[PDB]
Amino acid sequence: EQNQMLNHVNAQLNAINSTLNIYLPKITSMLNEVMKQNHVLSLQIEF
Amino acid sequence: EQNQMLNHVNAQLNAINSTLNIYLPKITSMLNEVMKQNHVLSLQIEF
Repeated sequence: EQNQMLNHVNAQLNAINSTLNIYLPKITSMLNEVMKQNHVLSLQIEF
Repeated sequence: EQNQMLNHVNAQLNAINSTLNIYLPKITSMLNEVMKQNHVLSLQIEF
C-alpha cells in the first residue's frame, strides 16, 4: 500500500508542478507586454 | 526502490517549488509597477 500511494503522490505532484512551470513564464511575458503597451499609451498621450 | 523514488520526489518537488518562489515576487512587483503606470496615465489624462 505505502509504495503505490507514494507513486500516486509522485505522479500527481510532478504533473501539476510541470503544469505550473508551463504557466508561469506565460504570466511573466504577458506582464512585460502589458507594461510595454502602457509605455506606448504614454507616448501617444505625449503626442 | 521506495527510498530512491522518494528522494526523486524530494529533489523534483523542491527544485520546482524553489523555481515558483523565484517567479511569484516578480509577478507581484510587475503588477505594482503596472498599477503605478496606470496612475501616471490618469495624471497625464487629467493634464
